[PDB]
Order: sequence, then structure tokens, then C-alpha cells
Amino acid sequence: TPDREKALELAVAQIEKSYGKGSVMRLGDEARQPISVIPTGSIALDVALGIGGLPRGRVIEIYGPESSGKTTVALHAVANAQAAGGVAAFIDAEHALDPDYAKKLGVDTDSLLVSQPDTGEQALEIADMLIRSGALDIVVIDSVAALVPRAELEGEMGDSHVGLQARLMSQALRKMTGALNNSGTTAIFINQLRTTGGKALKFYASVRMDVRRVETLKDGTNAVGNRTRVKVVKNKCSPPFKQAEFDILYGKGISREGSLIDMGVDQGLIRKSGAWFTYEGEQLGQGKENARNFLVENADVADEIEKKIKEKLGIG
Repeated sequence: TPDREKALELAVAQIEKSYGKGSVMRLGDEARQPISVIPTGSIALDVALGIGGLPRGRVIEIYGPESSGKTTVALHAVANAQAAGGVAAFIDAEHALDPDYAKKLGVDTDSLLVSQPDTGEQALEIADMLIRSGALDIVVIDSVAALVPRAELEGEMGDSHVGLQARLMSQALRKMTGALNNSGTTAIFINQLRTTGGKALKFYASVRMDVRRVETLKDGTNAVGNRTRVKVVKNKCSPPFKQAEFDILYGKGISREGSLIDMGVDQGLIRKSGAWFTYEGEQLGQGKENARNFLVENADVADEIEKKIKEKLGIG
């Protein structure tokens, strides 16, 4: 009990020294809060991440099946990065971006940098060049799987295809990783399930986020969107394995308002009087949709609830 606590503290400090802060953690530890972070769009996810959003100057992975919300989550990071006066870049190998959708989430698409690269390496080379500017806050790569190597695209079969894309990622990441730390830019790599250089990205990433749809939500017989679930399977900035749920509405994106209520009830700041959402003596709405909508029209209290949740947990 007494002599052990000493050897353990020391052991942990040596580790923390030799390999960097967050190399070891107790899953009950509180997070050390950084100066700035990139909010994700959902307070529930931001809480689950510990530091109130995505880390800066780090590699991030967001993965899941097609149309899980990964991209939606990624674009929300992009919007918030811009909202705070940052500059954003989107390296696109899928050609699937919907800017009108992006726009409604909050993205300043007019001022969003976009490259549609010829090759996997060009994709990463370009990313690198922007990262080394120091003028970017966030860069998103859509996606890991589409980063096909020149040789494969040029028709050569000499390597066979065995490991050339994975080797490409590995190299690029090493080179890229130091660049991000100096610049303070965040690299989001989007990745699918069933990818190619994920073996490399898995270890360089400071945060890996497993995203998927849970249930379809609706008014009656018409699909408004999806309850989305994210597990932070890897986190080097705060205790990992935390998960959060939030709502994505088609054509609207993540319901900030929905996450505010869900976390409100969870934290006891919001009370239920049987389907009746209370806040500090005043009523928000009957059922979740009226609570959600009340907070839209009344963005005053929605900011107070958000502030109130953060303060109560030590976030932001």
C-alpha cells in the first residue's frame, strides 16, 4: 500500500517521460484540458473524448460502414475549425462530397480548400505541403482506401500489389506526423470497413473513432435521419473506450440541441416531469422534439445549458 504507490508513480512517470504524456492512463483518470480543441458537433462526443473535442496537431482516424456519419462528423470538425477563424482543406479521392449538405452543417464551403489528387502519394504529398504551411487548422482526407499508388494506377504489376499502398501510408505518416505537431494542424483520415493502410494509421493516430448507425428515427413512416453511435476506441489524450450517441438528421446533420438535452438529463441539469423537460424552474418542452425545437429558437438557453454542462465536467 505505501511502498508500492511510490514504485508505481515512478514507473508511470518514467513511461510518461520516455514515450510522452498519455502513454499510460487509468481509465478513471480525468483528462488534462488543452488550450484549444476542435469541437465535434456533439457535446456528448466531446465529453466522450475527454478534452472537449478533437486534439490539435494530431492524426485522427474516423471509420465505419458507408454512410455511418464519419464524414458528417468530419465535416463538423471542419465547420468548427472555421467558425473559430481557422482554415480548412479537403483531400478528396472519393468524389462524394455534397457541399450543400456541408453548407447546412456550418461549413464555409466557399473558403474550404479542396484537392482532387491524381494518386495516393500525390494526395499525401499535397496534404503534407499544406500542413507545412502552418496556415491550416484542419485537413481531412477522404479516404484512406482510395489512396491508390501511382504504380497500381499506371498499370504495373511488378510488386504484385502486396503492401505498396500500406508502405506508402507508413512512409507518408512518419513524415507527416512531425509536421502536424509543429503546425498544430489536425489530420482527419476517413476510413471504411471490410482499410488498406489502416495497419499504419492505427498506430500513428492519437484518436481513432468507430462510427455507426444505430436506429432510424422518424416523424411517422418517413426517415428523418439516424441515431449515430461513436466509440472512441483509441485516445492518447484522455482515457479511451468511451462512447457517445447523438442524432444525425438528413440535410441538417448532428443535432447539437439533441446532444444538449440528452447530456442535460444525464447530468441532472435537465429534469423530466414525465415527458416534460425542466430547466431551472422553466419548461423546455413536452417530449424530445419540443425540447429540441425550443432550444433552437432559444439559442440563449442552449448556450447556457452547454456552458453549464462543460463547467460541471471541466471541459472547454
